[PDB]
Amino acid sequence: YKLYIMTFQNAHFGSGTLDSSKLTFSADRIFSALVLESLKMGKLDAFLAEANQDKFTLTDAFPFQFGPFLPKPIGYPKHDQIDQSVDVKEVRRQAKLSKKLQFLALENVDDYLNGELFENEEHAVIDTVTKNQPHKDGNLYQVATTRFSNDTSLYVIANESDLLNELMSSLQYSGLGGKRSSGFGRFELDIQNIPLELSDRLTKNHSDKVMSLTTALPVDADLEEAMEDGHYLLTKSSGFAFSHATNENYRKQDLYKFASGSTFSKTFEGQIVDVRPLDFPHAVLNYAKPLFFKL
RNA sequence: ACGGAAACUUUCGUAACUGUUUAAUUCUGUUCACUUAUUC
Repeated sequence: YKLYIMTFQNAHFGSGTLDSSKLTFSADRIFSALVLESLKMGKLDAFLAEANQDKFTLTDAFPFQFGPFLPKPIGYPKHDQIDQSVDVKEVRRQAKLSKKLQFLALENVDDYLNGELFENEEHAVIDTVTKNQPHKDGNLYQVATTRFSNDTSLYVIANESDLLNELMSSLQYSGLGGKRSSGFGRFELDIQNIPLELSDRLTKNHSDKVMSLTTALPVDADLEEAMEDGHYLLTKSSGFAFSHATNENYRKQDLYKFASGSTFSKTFEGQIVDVRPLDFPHAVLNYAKPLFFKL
């Protein structure tokens, strides 16, 4: 509906452990950031009645290098396309190149299903930095960073309103993920109006071989009915909570969701799960609002 | 209500000791203040 192009430079997005880092990040990082900063501004109760309005949703961090990128379809293609049958060694060595691929181009969303295999474009390299502490037994730690290159940018698709544009205006000067108390999260928001005439297949009604993204999460009333005959991949996303009145900061429960680009068969619903381990004066919200692409 | 929050590759240390641009070498070899001339 409306994409928000933003580029990163020397950022950090861990996945499992603080020392490790990935080029992208899950969709729950953006939703858990605007709600945390809404209380500091003075409108936490205003955004609570907006996220639960069905039409309001968010997208994952997709690369943008002279064109929007989309994840590869999980399980596609099937066992029918061999792509130039020459030898069993040449066909087997090129099948892994598509497995290590991260995102596909906007113009290759239709040619990949017909029979085409190629190596993903080199977006950025994983670089790490070292730190220590002199007045504490000389201890040290290692953390990784993400330095984009070759004009590597990202974009998130949301809904146009007169309240969301002001909440994200301060996020570019406040950090986003990783070591926020250093400067690993500052970016620049490039606002736009017209997205693209091809990337308008986002629907949530009919079910014609759709594809769920942004880590799907089925509802209790529709789990196995949409899980049978599908392609998915279980991941992992958790960590310690961040509150201001606990004196302990309890651990959030595990929420093994899916991956960006899973192909099911029917249309889900999307709910908001509440993470309450012991007791908290507030409520740890979560995204869990997957979209669908016509493919 | 962000696998996050708290954190100096920091504290220490002359690129240093030693060693003549030195030894050898005449600004000298040839050269009339000269030629003509009554203090008558």
